[PDB]
Amino acid sequence: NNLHRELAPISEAAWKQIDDEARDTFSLRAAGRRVVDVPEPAGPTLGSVSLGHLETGSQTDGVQTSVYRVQPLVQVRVPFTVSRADIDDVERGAVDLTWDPVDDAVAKLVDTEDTAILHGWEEAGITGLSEASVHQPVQMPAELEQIDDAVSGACNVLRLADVEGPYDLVLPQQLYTQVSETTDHGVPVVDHLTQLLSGGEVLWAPAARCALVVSRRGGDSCLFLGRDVSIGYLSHDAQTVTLYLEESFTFRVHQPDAAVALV
Amino acid sequence: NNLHRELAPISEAAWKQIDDEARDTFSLRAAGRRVVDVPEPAGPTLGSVSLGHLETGSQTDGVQTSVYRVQPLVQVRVPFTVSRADIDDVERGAVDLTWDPVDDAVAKLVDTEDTAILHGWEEAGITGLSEASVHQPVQMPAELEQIDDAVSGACNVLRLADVEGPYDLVLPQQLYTQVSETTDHGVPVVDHLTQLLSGGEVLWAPAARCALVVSRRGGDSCLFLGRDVSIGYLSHDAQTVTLYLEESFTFRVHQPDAAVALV
Amino acid sequence: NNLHRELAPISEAAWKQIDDEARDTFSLRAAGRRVVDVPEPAGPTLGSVSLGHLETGSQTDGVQTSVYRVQPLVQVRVPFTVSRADIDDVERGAVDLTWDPVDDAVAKLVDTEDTAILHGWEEAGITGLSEASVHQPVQMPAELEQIDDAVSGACNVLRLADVEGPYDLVLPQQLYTQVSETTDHGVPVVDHLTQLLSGGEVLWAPAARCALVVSRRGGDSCLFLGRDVSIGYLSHDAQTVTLYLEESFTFRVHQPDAAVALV
Repeated sequence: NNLHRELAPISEAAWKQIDDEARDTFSLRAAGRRVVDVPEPAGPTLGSVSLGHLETGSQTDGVQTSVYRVQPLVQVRVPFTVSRADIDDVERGAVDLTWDPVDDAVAKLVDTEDTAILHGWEEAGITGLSEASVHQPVQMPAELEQIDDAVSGACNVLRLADVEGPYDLVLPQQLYTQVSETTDHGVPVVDHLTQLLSGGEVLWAPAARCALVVSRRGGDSCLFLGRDVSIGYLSHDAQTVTLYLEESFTFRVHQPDAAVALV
Repeated sequence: NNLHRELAPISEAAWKQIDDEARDTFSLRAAGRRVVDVPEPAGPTLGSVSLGHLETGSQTDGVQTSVYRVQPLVQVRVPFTVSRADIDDVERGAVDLTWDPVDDAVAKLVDTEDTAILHGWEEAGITGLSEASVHQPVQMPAELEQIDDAVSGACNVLRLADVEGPYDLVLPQQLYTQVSETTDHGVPVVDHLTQLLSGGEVLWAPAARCALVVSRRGGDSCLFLGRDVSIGYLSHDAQTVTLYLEESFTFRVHQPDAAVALV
Repeated sequence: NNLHRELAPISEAAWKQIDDEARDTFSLRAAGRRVVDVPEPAGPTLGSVSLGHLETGSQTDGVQTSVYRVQPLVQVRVPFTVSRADIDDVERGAVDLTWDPVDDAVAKLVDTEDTAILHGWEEAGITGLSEASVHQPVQMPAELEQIDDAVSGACNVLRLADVEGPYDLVLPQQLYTQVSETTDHGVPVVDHLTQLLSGGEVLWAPAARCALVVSRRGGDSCLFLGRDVSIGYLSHDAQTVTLYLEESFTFRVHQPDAAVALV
């Protein structure tokens, strides 16, 4: 493979613990991955995803020159380092062992993935839900005792646009803490918002830094990925091993009417 | 298929004659197709061909953002029209029948294909041999009694660059007529040029409008095509049928040292 | 093996492309390898080739002390470096990929091999054809319009020495360019030389820097090699891999009458 893990000085048992540490944390942290449908990964050789056609400028001499449009995939590699003594301890069955570097790498990777999915990157050509939306942003009240007003406004905007199915709400953890100081510790406000969302859930996204409402009916956007996050190898030292988390992905919004930003 | 030929008012026998008229003429006229190697066609869904990677501008937060590079394919559609009475005559076994419109369409399509392959298009992103070459152009003498000097100069330039195998010469038909008025009707000059080319042939390309020398060792450039030239259907009239010649292709020069332009 | 390729971070597909790049270029560049017969390689453990005996100085006490003579083999290692991203691209089927470092390493290795075979090294004990010859050098004319005179002189020298079979001519590429500016682009002079060589060919050797004529009858000299040129491994970096081209060889001229130098 291109992730030469056989050439790494890490034992098989420690490989299992590294991979498991990488999986659980990624599933927990991933928020935008749960609001955008993701087709099964193509594999390394995907390269790009084919969009529609496009007439060139000059179709002269009675010929046609429809040029194809393609969106190339981006690859995100996050290197991290693990000590050789820590990896060695897993064979003597050390119990107090921890994998903080893997968690840090997962946090970095998921942060950049979610920022691109929810908002956009504009450097790889990816445009997120919060930027492709055609609806005007729903201004949120400053008090936070009336966020239900903004949620209802977004729900009304989607309803009068033929958006169907449960509306999901994505917020930041900062707004989470700000809501835990409202009335009965934000239990009543959150309950009211859960009713307004037409059966949808409220998702707290640590990686997100913007609020938006997205329909969960599916088919409005897709996440095309060639390689799920994977642990590779770069080099090793006398007392250190260097790995990386590798993932190739790209986000395409087909129907920009299903998402409205709250800001 | 996407070339709905079953919905066309042309008979099966006339389909054979149209297709054969399209094939022979294209094989004759195609010149750049014989100097650039062509892999077997991918089919409609190719979309694009994957090139190497490319580091983005800002790789911040200790992450990598290697963006893929892809060259999208171009599609060339050349519509043409054939009379219903002509198509009808093929069942009564008319002998004086002719297919001039198909030849005209083939000429138009091959002209644009060869101009892109040999020189370039710059609108679909395709760069031809004559433009990707790094060698300085070999100035041709005005007399044409010394074109052997320019050919020898190009042969020397390729030889001292480790270019190997027979060197092919591509000229225009205008230079053909200009050479038929030199000494013994250009039989001696052409013979001398055939020796200088290290066993290669001299190709007269009606579609070409520039002179160049290209090595035939292979592997220096490739022609990626999804759909070979094919006859489709658009509509029919009370006494007319409209078809088109469709071909999706793209040219990539890997080693620009194997071609030198003479101008 | 001693070329630990299993410990290299290069993929199997990229191994094939590296090896093929190393083979083709070496076969093209190798010139002295085509004029000196080469027995099938002994393998690593050859060490040396056994020559005849040699009486020591003092054979006292009515004893004999015939000491053996052996020529030890030399080993030529040429390291080169390849980027990890380039090797990685071969799995995504990148088409614009190139292997310039392998070509540079092959050129360096073949240059030193051919200089030793044709002329000599004098540091590994190897003596080449151009230095073991007993015939006086055939002075070449400065005009190059009379190189046929020197070739005929060498042919006469070999003929009156019982040298048999086709005489091959090895020249430098500098003389090649100098000959392409003589009469009809050196086509006539080269043709005349081809006749003088008694059916032998004219070989242009980029690695060679001296002119000589060698009989191709065979058996006059041999090239003893233990390991054909092979790609090994030294180390790898976070974004780089270091390999080398390894070849152990030695040249012995048995009959110095079959080669004459032109200088």
